[PDB]
Amino acid sequence: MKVLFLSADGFEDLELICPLHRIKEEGHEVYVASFERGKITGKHGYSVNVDLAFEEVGPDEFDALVLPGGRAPEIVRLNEKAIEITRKMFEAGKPVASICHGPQILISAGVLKGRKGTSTITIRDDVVNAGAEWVNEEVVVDGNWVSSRHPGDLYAWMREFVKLLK
Amino acid sequence: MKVLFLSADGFEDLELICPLHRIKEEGHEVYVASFERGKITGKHGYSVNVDLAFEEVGPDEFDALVLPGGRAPEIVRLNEKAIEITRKMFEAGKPVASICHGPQILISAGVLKGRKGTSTITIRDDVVNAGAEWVNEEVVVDGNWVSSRHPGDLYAWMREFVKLLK
Repeated sequence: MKVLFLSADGFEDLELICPLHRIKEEGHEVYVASFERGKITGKHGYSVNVDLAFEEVGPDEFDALVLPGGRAPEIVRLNEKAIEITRKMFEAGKPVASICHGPQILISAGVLKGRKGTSTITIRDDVVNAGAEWVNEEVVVDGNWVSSRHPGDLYAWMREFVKLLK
Repeated sequence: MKVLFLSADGFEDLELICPLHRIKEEGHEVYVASFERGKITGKHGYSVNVDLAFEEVGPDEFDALVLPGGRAPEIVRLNEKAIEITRKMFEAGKPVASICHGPQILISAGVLKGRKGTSTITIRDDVVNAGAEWVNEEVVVDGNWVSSRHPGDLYAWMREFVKLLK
């Protein structure tokens, strides 16, 4: 599969980089999209190469989607193409993994009504106002949506998400 | 398996944390050992809890060993118990994974003569002086010793190491 990651400066470093490696380890291809090609820098200073700008990504081009956290989702959610990609992939049933603030992008995509998941508790009320049930668990699997809260959940997040990537 | 990680302050954050989560994802138990219980802080500022002091670890207690990099190997290698643990486990044929500066601990354990592996190139000459053949590869498998160089190698390093945990 081809797995797309949406991020930007201020990403939570472990939440982007550890899944990039975990998913490539399985033999999938991984791609990072952001506002522009170049590099993006995480909260803790690691640099990651951006393969594609959002405008270059087709809403049907990739097979699965990963939404890391940090401060990046708060700006990614403003890009209309990023949220269009997210909406189309989520509504099509493609595997979508989110952690921490990642669901801000799903909120802006308008896809959470009647869904169930988790996030950092600091945006619980926003997830609930987007129409989802929020629960406090290390990982939630709601159909195609696999969600976790914070970096300490990474092992459980990827344990469940990699099952959807087969 | 119970998998032991030896580290200390100044560890390369991704080289400790991503494998901790990868191995826990498999359902294995993971343990971080260092000079003392408490927290250790990486070069990039992530904090990891130390489960055991080196003195609490039996040289035969764990099933596999991980030696992350950063500045931590340079101090771990001074601790007699850490070196004794590493020597016993490595000589017993138990899976040992190293990355970056990790092999400084193996050098000090006296176990590298006639072995083959990689590391950060900045310690190639010391690996050679310890009696090993040094090669520049994203991952090397020499019997029980799985070695890599830098964080960019994580996916390949773990792909090969997890095979030995099966």
